[PDB]
Amino acid sequence: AFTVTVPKDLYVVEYGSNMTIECKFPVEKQLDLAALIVYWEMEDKNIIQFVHGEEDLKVQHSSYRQRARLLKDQLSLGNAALQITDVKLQDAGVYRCMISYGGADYKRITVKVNAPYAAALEHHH
Amino acid sequence: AFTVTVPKDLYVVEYGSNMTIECKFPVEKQLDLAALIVYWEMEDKNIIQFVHGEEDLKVQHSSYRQRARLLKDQLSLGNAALQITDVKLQDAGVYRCMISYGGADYKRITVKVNAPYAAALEHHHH
Ligand SMILES: COc1cc(CN[C@@H](CO)C(=O)O)nc(Nc2cccc(-c3ccccc3)c2C)n1
Repeated sequence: AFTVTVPKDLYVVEYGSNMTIECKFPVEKQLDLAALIVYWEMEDKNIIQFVHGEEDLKVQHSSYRQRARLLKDQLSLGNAALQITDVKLQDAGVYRCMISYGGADYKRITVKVNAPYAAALEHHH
Repeated sequence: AFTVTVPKDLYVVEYGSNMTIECKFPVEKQLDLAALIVYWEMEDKNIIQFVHGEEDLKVQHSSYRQRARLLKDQLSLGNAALQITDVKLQDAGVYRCMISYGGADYKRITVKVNAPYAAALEHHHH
């Protein structure tokens, strides 16, 4: 059936860097964008909502606005790729990509963020 | 748009009893049973996978085998109802109902499990 595949289940990124996380779905010939549904979330916090042919930024979290973008060019090739710029300590956790394209499946990705003492002290408050 | 509806966000059930948790999805005409996908989960642990008309328990956690079943009759009016037999202290947590039927949505449900001392002390060890 329809199964989403993740090439890498764990990402290790440095503080302030940019990370692009990848999950893949099977594409037959072209993209019926009127049926593609991509939901990117981490810890019950929406990052990006792809419904119809565009993004639904009505539920995107503020912490991920101006930092999160799904590579629309890669959706043709069946790669729902989410990019987060300036990864911070709070971007560590379990991410979930849910894709609906005829079928439906989801896969989880765990992100670990290394950081220097200064940035870590900031998270400790 | 397509929205999943939960009549109850919190369940309070007794140890050893039977519990049925309900999430609801809108059906206008009939079932595209080739397009209905129902995922019942608890804390990144699959409970039930309803794809193409039947259940695919191939990813079901061992803790739920022989106890979890999706009520196929309630699918008539958009009721994806999950029943757990022998609710245990380990069955407490955040459940997730994920449905794809002409769109996609999911909602979370929290289950609290009361239990007598004997079952709790036994669960507190091992
Ligand atoms: C939390 O909100 C939203 C919103 C949306 C879409 N946005 C609109 C659509 O109409 C809205 O429903 O609001 N999809 C999602 N999850 C999602 C996305 C894709 C597939 C699946 C899925 C379904 C069955 C099995 C496995 C995965 C799921 C759960 N979650």
